[PDB]
Amino acid sequence: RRYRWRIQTAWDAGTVGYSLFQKFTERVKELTDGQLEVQPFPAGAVVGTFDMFDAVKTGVLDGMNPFTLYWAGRMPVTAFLSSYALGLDRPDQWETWFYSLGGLDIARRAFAEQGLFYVGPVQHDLNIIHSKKPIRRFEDFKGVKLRVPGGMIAEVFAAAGASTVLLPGGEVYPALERGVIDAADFVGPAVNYNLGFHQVAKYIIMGPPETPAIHQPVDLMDFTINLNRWRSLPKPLQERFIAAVHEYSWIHYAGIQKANLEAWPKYRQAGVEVIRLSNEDVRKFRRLAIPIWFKWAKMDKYSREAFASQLEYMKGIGYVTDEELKGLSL
Amino acid sequence: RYRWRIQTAWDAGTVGYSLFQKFTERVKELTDGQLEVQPFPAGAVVGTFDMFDAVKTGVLDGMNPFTLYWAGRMPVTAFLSSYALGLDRPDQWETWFYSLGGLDIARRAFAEQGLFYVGPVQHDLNIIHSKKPIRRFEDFKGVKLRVPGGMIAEVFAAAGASTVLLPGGEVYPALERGVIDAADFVGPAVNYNLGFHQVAKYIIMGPPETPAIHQPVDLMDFTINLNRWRSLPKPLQERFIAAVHEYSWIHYAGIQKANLEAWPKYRQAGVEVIRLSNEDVRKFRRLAIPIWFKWAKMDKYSREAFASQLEYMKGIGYVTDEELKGLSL
Repeated sequence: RRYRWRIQTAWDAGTVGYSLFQKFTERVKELTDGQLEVQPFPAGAVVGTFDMFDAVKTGVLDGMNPFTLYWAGRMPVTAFLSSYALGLDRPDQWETWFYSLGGLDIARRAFAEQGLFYVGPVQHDLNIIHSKKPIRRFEDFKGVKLRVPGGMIAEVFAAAGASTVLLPGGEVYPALERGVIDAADFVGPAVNYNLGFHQVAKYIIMGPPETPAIHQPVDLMDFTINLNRWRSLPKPLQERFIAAVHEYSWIHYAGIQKANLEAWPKYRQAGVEVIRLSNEDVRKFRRLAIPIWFKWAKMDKYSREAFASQLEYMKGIGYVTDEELKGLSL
Repeated sequence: RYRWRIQTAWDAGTVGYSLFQKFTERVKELTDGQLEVQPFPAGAVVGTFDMFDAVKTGVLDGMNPFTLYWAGRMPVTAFLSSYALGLDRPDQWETWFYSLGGLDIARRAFAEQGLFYVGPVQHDLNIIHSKKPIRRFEDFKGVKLRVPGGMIAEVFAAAGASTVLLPGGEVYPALERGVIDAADFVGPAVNYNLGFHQVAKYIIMGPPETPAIHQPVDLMDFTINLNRWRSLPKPLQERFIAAVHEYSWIHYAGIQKANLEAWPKYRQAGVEVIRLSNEDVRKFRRLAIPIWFKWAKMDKYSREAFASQLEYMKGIGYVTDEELKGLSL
């Protein structure tokens, strides 16, 4: 017997990401001998990106491939299921936390309460900022109307004085063009180029070579399926799909990084200047970020569990010192 | 319906072998029992360094080795695992293999050997265990050091050490009997499983900025006898490829968890962790770069692999034209 699932991705049509996602659906058919077929839908095709969560919960969609932290406002734990400012910043660290330090189970338990089955994370990229204004130091963020993905990311930029705005990636170009926003933090170089941000913003803002991405060094996506639809899939196919997503996580990551390398030369020719903030700017953001980690971690039991296990890991690899944590607890 | 005997480079009792044993159960699950792999720890069927020939001839259906062990016979394999001061993050090697053309190069080079290179298996960086303190670059001179040969051994030889090749299972007695002064094997957890802390009270690592100078990404892989592979139906071939890719990271994560738990054990065993300086790293760097090119030029496959990696490294700022002055592959 054959099963058919409709799954919408956060990737807009015409992006390297959507192409990768399409390819994934044929890999799934191959790995299941045609027994599990996924019909891909680009961002907005069935429901607005920010409403996918509820659309999957109710079953209009069988599943989704979102940027996990989009649900931070309704599920605090999701702010910890993707990178946050100055925390773990390498793909391998997130892989370790999810797959051996207990992250996958925390995520699954939190989503299960929502009637969703969190399959696993999908590696992706660090994020960059596109700005119409040259933001060369920490102090230049004050007063900047900045599109960000809400949650803890938005809070850190707000603490730096920015006026944060929540908008889907597909609405960023017109917002910049119309002056609704001055800058935008969406994804990496290749996809941002696909969407044309270089045409409406001549500056790319990045951290120092030591800390390239201050805010989102590991911007994870994932695959989350309606729980009822998941439970109806035979276990053999469930296990195959889990493996398929884990393989895709890195095939996706690899494809994005390839496109990114090819994108930098393009920005140069577009007349875009890549601006690098300093290590001092990183220290100013760090002082604001750590307290915010704790504020978000204490929201519920899931956010507490995710953050506590990530904090112990960070202590283990020298990413945080006891001194910096003075007065902070869960 | 299909049963394969596969031997790993991991010794029984190590964290690595437990992960590998678990992988065989996952494979059975992913193929509904149609493909069953019988796991064998290091040395069970044949000696670790003899796996290459065992699989080629079919004595073994496959193997899970540290890829650079074949550097002597296949120069390209020195480039299918990390080398001194090159790409040093798991994600970079993953990108190189899966989107920058590395997997195809590996498969073509192994097919000529009658072997099917499934894919790389992520693992860890490696550390050094020493009986005497090695606190600076200059202290490597005269050290009898166990290393995995190939390019890794040459860089250490260039630094004045006397390198020796021994499978991980022979390191403990060699250290205890004075045959070697130090040994680079794998990460902290497995080295602890092997008991190195009982015979050497120092661990030598690079600075925080470069913790692993010679082997930051010590990749393993799965390689199957070519005829055995071609005899396996396409659907199952594909499922095994996905199984190994999933395993790559489950294995990596398992090793990293064990490593975090190992550092406290070394402290309790009275072992001192020594960190070399940024200057020591620069000194090794001057030696390593020229060696990369020496090995790169050996054949069509090593030339293709390094050319690709060098372009990647220049793309991400890992090498400067200044450092490459007078060097061409």
